[PDB]
Amino acid sequence: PAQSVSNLYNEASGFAGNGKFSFETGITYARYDARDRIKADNWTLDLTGRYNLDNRWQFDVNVPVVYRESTYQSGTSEESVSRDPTIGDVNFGIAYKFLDESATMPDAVVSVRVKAPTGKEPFGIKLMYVPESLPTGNGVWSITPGLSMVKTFDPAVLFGSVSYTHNLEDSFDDISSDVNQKVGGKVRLGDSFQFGVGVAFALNERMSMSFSVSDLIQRKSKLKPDGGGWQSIVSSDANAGYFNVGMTIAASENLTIVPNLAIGMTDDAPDFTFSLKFPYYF
Amino acid sequence: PAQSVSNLYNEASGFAGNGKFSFETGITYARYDARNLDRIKADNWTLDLTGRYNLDNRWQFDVNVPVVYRESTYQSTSEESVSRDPTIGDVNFGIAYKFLDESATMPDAVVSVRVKAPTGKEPFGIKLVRSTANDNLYVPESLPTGNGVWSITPGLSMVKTFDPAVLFGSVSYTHNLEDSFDDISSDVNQKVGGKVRLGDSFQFGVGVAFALNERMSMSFSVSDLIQRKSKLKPDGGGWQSIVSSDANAGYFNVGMTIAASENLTIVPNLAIGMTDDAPDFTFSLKFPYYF
Amino acid sequence: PAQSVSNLYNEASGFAGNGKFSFETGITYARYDARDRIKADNWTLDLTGRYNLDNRWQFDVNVPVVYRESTYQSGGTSEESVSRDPTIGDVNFGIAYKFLDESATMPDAVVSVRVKAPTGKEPFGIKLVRYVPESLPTGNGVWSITPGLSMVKTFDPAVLFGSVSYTHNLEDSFDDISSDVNQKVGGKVRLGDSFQFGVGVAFALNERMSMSFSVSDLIQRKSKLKPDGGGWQSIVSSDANAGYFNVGMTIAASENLTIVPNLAIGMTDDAPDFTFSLKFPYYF
Ligand SMILES: CCCCCCCCCCCC[N+](C)(C)[O-]
Ligand SMILES: CCCCCCCCCCCC[N+](C)(C)[O-]
Repeated sequence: PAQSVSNLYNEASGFAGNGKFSFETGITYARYDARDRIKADNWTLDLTGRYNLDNRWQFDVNVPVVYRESTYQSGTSEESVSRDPTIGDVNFGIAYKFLDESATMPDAVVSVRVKAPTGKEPFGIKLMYVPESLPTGNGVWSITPGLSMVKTFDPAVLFGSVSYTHNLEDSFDDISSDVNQKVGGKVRLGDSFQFGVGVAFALNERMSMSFSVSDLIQRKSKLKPDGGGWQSIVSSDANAGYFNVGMTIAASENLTIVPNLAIGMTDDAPDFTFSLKFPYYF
Repeated sequence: PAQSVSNLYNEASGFAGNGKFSFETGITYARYDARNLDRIKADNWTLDLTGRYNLDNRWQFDVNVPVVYRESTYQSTSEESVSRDPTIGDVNFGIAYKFLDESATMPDAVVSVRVKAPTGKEPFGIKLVRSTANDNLYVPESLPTGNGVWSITPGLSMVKTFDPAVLFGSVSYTHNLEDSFDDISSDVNQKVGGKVRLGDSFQFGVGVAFALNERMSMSFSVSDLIQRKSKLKPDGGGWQSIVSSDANAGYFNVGMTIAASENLTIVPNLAIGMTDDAPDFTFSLKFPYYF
Repeated sequence: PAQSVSNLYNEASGFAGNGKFSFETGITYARYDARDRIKADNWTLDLTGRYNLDNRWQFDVNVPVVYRESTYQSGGTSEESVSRDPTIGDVNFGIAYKFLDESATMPDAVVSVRVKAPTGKEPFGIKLVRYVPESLPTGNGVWSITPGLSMVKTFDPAVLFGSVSYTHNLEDSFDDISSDVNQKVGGKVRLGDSFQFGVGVAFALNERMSMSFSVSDLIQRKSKLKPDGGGWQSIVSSDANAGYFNVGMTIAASENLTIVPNLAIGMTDDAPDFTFSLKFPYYF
């Protein structure tokens, strides 16, 4: 099977099939904005290991490193806060390919992914103007099952995916933004679901190009301060649309370059995200 | 023959030169986010029911009924929401005439007009009810479903093949008719009758498309609609225009056409809003069944 | 050959091979809808002359003509409009040199310089009245020099391309650097410098037509003022980030004439919401 074809499937399905072991290195820049104003610049380095078994099972571990740099403007006045390279919410996932593509069926793949609360929690960080530090994960355990369907209708390859996320309830020693007090509390982050569709083409032996779209929807998040009852956090629910354009480029027989632009379609998504990924196959 | 070519043309022109009678079902989602009041989020679902009759690749007649479902959140801090369970929208109908057949030097041209009737729930006389939590947060008592008036919209389409790429374009404009109402205030304490005149508007856009294979097509296109501002005239006052009622709504579109079985087509389309007067995005799926 | 390939290269690289003299007329419409709401509609007619010397050197001069309409609404609602009838902008000119020719392993490489004179109406003199300006500028008021670089390369049927440049602005000075009607302050200005890059991909659809997808960013550093008083100062929100996503075509109308439609979608708040353009290079 051509090289371009193998890589279109790997990018689309999340399943690195032709091969056994792989280490992926990702670099990603994203950019946010607002009215006061508020610029932000996020760099993330992804490190990923993957073990693929017979092209039927797959296991992966993932470690993000996060450098961040924000600006809060309000007055005449402008002020920065930043965050030198730290982890990261660490996560692993398992995947099973249950249908292999035939003339009637597609390539179907079910998966699970568990994310641990290893980064710097937002809750308990203190403060017009301005935070003491920037977080690097959400502070909670989460578990996300999902599904990928992929199929070739020569020369198109259509693909899609759906997934939902459950966050587990968790408690914090401090829950207050106010520098003076220290209140502790429980948190139920709202569940969420995600989906996307797209089309791709093998342009030649080594290159492929992809168009796609996805939307993420985040249910409302509730809080329990010590003493009081439950209550929902206003403005906490979200809708983050993305339109994506992408390529795939075979460098060696084992190296691939994967560039991707992702244009935020709503306010809840960053303005744009350029990304760059380098899977290596031993 | 075609049949991706044929599907592609029906989409680009708005003219099913193919068969005779057909019936299109459409579902469409659209997200809004805006910014007294601080932000207003909105989820809009629409089911379209459309019947059309094509005649000899020369005339076409069409009827459309939208069913509308909307949900809207009003933030100030605190927050409240409001709904509209499936009611009908502005029913409308359309005539079109193919005045140029495509050739080695001329395109497919199609002149047409579309008339729209105020069957939906209008926005005039819907009251702002202050809650009940934020104390200077005003929230509408119900949500509208059409714009309360009649309108006529003539328009034109041009389509030409330059193998393998099919260019296309279109222009139209909407004249709205003046109407009167028992109540046009949104104050719960007062009732003020009046007449209203919505701003007329014009739309245009261009695109390209391709037959990827015997059964699929893909397209890219762009558009802009521009709207003159609207006016109200209480009794017995004079016409006053309303600031911010003017608009410019630009859209960028990716779409496909997929032939499921000769009778059925599936037509997915993403429209990305480029301006604040357009919704942020709009997915849609349409299912023309050909009898 | 083909013409589709040639037109496509001229568009990615900014460098017309395959001709001697040429004249380009371009028309651009841009839409701003910002934050108080400053809504604005700009058109620009661009007139450009071009001389390529043996597919090696090239000299261009460009004259922009600029029409504007802005509209400001109350806040600290009622609208008020301002406009600026056709008026010459920031005349510029550039030289270019192709240092690598495309082979089985080499890209097509062009190095270049663009010099921009301050021939348009400067922003600094202009006065606020009431809270709205009594006119609109047509350029930025300073000299600037801009070296650039570009690469293009076929990997059949894909043509990959990319480019990068920076702009250095030259410190200047003005009789009036204020906008308060009741005050006339002299001073000296350093417009912040900037770094532009973008990348992209393009395909020949047939012997006449090409299609293009690309993206680019512009990063601008902060501007500074020195009043007569008086030492240097940062203007607080003068820095910028303007990102863009582009879809385009080239159509071969005839042997001499290409039509170039381009849509550019603003992705950040420091960019027009959108921009349409048509260009008509004519090759004598
Ligand atoms: C970034 C917004 C959320 C995108 C949602 C995409 C669905 C995730 C499905 C998991 C399967 C893996 N893969 C690569 C197809 O995404
Ligand atoms: C400012 C430069 C403008 C270009 C000058 C106009 C030249 C007119 C000649 C038109 C050519 C017609 N033709 C090819 C049939 O000869």
